[PDB]
Amino acid sequence: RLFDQFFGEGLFEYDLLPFLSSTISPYYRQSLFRTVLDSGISEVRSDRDKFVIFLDVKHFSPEDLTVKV
Amino acid sequence: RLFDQFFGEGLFEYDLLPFLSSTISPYYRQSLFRTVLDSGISEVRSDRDKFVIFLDVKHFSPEDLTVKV
Amino acid sequence: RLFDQFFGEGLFEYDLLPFLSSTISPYYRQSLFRTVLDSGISEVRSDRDKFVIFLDVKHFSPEDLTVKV
Amino acid sequence: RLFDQFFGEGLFEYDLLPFLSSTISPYYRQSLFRTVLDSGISEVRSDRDKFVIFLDVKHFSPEDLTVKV
Amino acid sequence: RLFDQFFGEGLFEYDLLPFLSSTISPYYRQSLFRTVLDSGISEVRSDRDKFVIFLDVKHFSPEDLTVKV
Amino acid sequence: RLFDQFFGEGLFEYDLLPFLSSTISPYYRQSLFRTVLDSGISEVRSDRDKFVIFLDVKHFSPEDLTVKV
Repeated sequence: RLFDQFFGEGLFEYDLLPFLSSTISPYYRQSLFRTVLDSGISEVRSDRDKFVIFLDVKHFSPEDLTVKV
Repeated sequence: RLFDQFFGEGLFEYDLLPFLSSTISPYYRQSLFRTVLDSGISEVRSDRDKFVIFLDVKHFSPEDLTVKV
Repeated sequence: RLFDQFFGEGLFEYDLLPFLSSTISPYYRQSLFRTVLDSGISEVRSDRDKFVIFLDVKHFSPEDLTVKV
Repeated sequence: RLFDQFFGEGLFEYDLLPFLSSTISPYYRQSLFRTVLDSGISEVRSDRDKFVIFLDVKHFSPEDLTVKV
Repeated sequence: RLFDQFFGEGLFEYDLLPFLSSTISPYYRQSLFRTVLDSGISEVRSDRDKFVIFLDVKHFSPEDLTVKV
Repeated sequence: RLFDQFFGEGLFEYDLLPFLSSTISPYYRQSLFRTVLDSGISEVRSDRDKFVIFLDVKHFSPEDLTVKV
């Protein structure tokens, strides 16, 4: 096995003999910009470029949670 | 196995003998811009380009959750 | 196996002997811009281009959930 | 197996002996802009282009869910 | 197997011996702009073009769901 | 197998011995603009074009669902 890229992700849940149970496993997935390149020969020639990435994130999420048993 | 790219994602749930159970596993998936390139020979010649990516995200989500047993 | 790209995604659910059970596994999938390129020979010649990507996302979703058992 | 692109997606549900069960697995799928290119020889020559992508998303979805057992 | 593109999607449901069961698996599919190109030789020559994509999405969907068992 | 594009989609449901069951699997399919091109030789020559795609989507769909068992 020569050059290669392997990404392993996800959820692996196993239940063998549930007599009385309640498994609650929501799976939220959000994948933003993803760039995957593969080439035998790659030759890139550039000039006075400009690459700009702007991240304005006003994340607003106050928390007042509570867990009881 | 030479050059190659493998992405592994998802959900893997197994139930073998549920007598009384309630599996709740919602699977939400959201994949934004995804660029996958493959080439034998890649030759790119550029000039004074401009690449701009603008992310204004006013995420508003207050939380008042509560879990009881 | 030479150059190649493999993407593995999805949901894999197995139930073997459900006597009394309730599997609730909604699968929501949303795939935005996806660009997949394949070429033997790729030669790109550019000039003073302009690439702009604008993401205004006023995500509004307050949460007041509660889970009971 | 030389150059090739494989995308694997979907839902895989198996039920072998349901005596009393209720599988609820809705499958919502939404695929936006998808561009797939294949070429033996690709030669692209450009000039001062302008590529613009504008994403105004006022996602409004407050949540007041509750799960009981 | 040389250059080739394979997309695998859909739903795969199997029921072998349902004695008393209720499988509810709606399959909603919505595929927007999809561009698939194939060429032996591709030569594109451009000038000061303008490509514009405008996404105004006022998604309005408050949620007040509830799941009981 | 040289260059070729394969798209696999749909629903695959199997029932082998239903004694008392109710499979509810609606299949809603909506395919918007789809462009598929094939050519031996493709030569495109352009000028200061303008390509515009406008997506005004006031999706209005509040949800008050509830699932019981």
